[PDB]
Amino acid sequence: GRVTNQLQYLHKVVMKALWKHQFAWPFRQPVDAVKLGLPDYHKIIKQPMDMGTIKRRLENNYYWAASECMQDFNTMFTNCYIYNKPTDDIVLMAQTLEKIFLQKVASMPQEEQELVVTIPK
Ligand SMILES: CCOC(=O)Nc1cc(-c2ccc(C)c(NS(C)(=O)=O)c2)nn2c(C)nnc12
Repeated sequence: GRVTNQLQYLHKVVMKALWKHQFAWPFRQPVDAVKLGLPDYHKIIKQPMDMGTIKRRLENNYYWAASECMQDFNTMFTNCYIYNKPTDDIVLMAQTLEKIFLQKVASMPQEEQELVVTIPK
């Protein structure tokens, strides 16, 4: 992957705010369907995603484009809405985190630019 202004923003602004939020803990590592006794979790949720995975990917320059990281956040949130029941608190927690995600994304740099300057030519 690479380091861009938008990915750096997703790491140092967006993930920094979401990771430390009071509602973050169920999303900080993959859903552990075995420990949770949920044999249908991986039958219903075909692309699991969580903030621990996204954070490690940002730390390791896994992404080539901010849009890929944004889609991972979206998948994490949508997985939660799809698997759980409308009135569960976890849905409200996902919704609260997603609102912050969108609020912070609104101030992301407009043009995706590489931050690593290379020798000209
Ligand atoms: C009622 C049946 O539905 C569910 O249990 N739903 C979900 C449950 C939990 C969940 C609970 C308890 C614990 C201890 C954990 N820890 S973890 C991240 O290691 O697996 C997670 N996360 N979750 C996420 C995200 N999305 N849905 C759920």
